Amino acid sequence: GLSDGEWQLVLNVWGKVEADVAGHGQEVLIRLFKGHPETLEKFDKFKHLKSEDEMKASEDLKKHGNTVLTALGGILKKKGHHEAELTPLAQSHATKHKIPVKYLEFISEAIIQVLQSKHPGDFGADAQGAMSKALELFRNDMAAKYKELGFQG
Ligand code: HEM
Repeated sequence: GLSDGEWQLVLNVWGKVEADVAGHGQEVLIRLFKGHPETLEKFDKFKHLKSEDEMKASEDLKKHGNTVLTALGGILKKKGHHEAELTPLAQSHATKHKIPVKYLEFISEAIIQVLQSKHPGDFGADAQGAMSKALELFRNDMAAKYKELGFQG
């Protein structure tokens, strides 16, 4: 997994995110969308946004983003022991939202791109690998539940 040190780099870069969840959330969504338009399609709720400007205006985009990052935040802090937490999430996304794991991959990227854009100073070579490792662990586990739930294999 992640060493204890790796988990500390992660918990650390994450306390930056917690001083502003809604704004970090909002920018990760914008980037994912601007970046994988198709992922945009998954949200009824947001298909109708046609420009960055539009995404940036959306109260509800900003709120969905808080929610996404509040939920990851809660997983991250279990530092690995996030079975109880990952479950509801893999259930909902596998079966209701129908999110492919590739998408999880896109978001991970979106998330890392925001931390680099915003915390270049706190998000060095080490914070970088800590973080991406924590996120592949998360995808990998998501992935696992899918397989079992009997999904995208
Ligand atoms: C770090 C990755 C993610 C986290 C922590 C996350 C978290 C959440 C949470 C907490 C909810 C609300 C509760 C629930 O339905 O279980 C939700 C809903 C949803 N998620 Fe995600 N999600 C992630 C990635 C994605 C991705 C990549 C997509 C698809 C592009 C996605 C699509 C959706 C949709 C369509 C909804 C329903 C929102 C609505 O329309 O009310 N999520 N997600």
